[PDB]
Formats: sequence, C-alpha cells, structure tokens
Amino acid sequence: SELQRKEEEMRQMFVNKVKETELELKEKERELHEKFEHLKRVHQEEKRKVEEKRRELEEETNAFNRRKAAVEAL
Amino acid sequence: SELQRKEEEMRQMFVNKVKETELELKEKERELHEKFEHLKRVHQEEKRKVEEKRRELEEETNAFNRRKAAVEAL
Repeated sequence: SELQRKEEEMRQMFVNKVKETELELKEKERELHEKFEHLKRVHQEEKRKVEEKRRELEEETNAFNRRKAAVEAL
Repeated sequence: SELQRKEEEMRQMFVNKVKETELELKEKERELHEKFEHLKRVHQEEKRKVEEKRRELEEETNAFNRRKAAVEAL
C-alpha cells in the first residue's frame, strides 16, 4: 500500500546516491591518470635537463684539456 | 717556468670543480629516479584504493537490490 510507495522512492533514493558517488570515483580514477601522465612528462623533462648539463660539463673538461694540450705542444 | 706552475694548478682547479659538479648531477640523476619510482607506487596505491571503493559500492547496490527483491517475492 502506501507503505510500499515510500519503501520504493527511498530504496531508489539510496541507489541514486550510490550511482552518483560510484561515478565520481570513476571520474577521479581517470583524473589521477592524467595527473600521473603529467608527472611522467615532468620527470622525463627534468631528466633530459640534467642529462644535457652533464654533456655541457663533459665538453668543458675537453675544452680545458685542449687548452692544456695546446700549450704542452710548444 | 713559474708561470706554467700556476698555469697547471689552476688548470686542474677548474677541472676538480667540474668533476665535482659532474658527479652531483649524476647523484641527483638517480635521486629523481628514486623520487619517481616512489610516486609510481603512491599512484598505484591510490588507484587500488579507489578501485576497491567502487567495488565497495557495487555491492551496496546489490544488497539494496536483494532487499528490494526479497520484498517483491511476497
């Protein structure tokens, strides 16, 4: 009767609240994927930055070795 | 002569400074690897946390569907 009417809209009111929360976690589940692919790019960028500074220093020792070799050849 | 003595210790003083900086970048290059493997674990942990909350909600809808089905069977 009228008791089953209220026992239907309430039984769906909880479902509608779970379906909404179930969907937000799904959206946050792809949001942490985007935030993780971002840090993978920042990591790969910061790595290449340091990897070329060591190449920018490997050539400074060579330049100093050529300055030393150019003098010892006299 | 004495000019080449100072032109030797100075030529090595710059090298010793580059070799020190070249090594720090190498140590920081593995430090960003450890800091990146850490966030990969935090990401994989936070993912599994959300992935089971949606399984903790998928069973709440089933429990409510069984409560609804148990009444309609009367």
